[PDB]
Amino acid sequence: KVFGRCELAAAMKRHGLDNYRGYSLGNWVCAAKFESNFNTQATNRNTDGSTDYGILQINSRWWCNDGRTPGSRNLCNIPCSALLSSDITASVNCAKKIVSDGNGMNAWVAWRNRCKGTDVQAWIRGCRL
Ligand SMILES: [Cl-]
Ligand SMILES: [Cl-]
Ligand SMILES: [Cl-]
Ligand SMILES: [Cl-]
Ligand SMILES: [Cl-]
Ligand SMILES: [Cl-]
Ligand SMILES: [Cl-]
Ligand code: NA
Repeated sequence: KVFGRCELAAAMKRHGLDNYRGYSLGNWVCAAKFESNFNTQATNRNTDGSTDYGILQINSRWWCNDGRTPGSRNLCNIPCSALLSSDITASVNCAKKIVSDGNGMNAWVAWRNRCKGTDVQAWIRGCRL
């Protein structure tokens, strides 16, 4: 599913990400924009042989199981495929564990490089929330 900007903001809010670990909704919408362009079915293979899954490009090295990432963990306890669902619950539940891990939203490299420090509230401007 390719979410609209405001549609994803609302879903993220409903799923408890708004100010989760102090990160405002615009931060999460911005990270989803640049990670996946709002497409839940986004996948991208990394050089280390792990793969990034879903709206927030959650990686199989630590977070989910895809069966093809040697030495990897599955700390979200989910198949990586659950991260591609039109329903974002699995992705949000996993992102909450990731943003809790110590480095906050820096764990999403596109967030650090493209969202961090910017006017992230722009990402929710206009939206009925
Ligand atoms: Cl957009
Ligand atoms: Cl915001
Ligand atoms: Cl594996
Ligand atoms: Cl494969
Ligand atoms: Cl594990
Ligand atoms: Cl699995
Ligand atoms: Cl933090
Ligand atoms: Na894994």
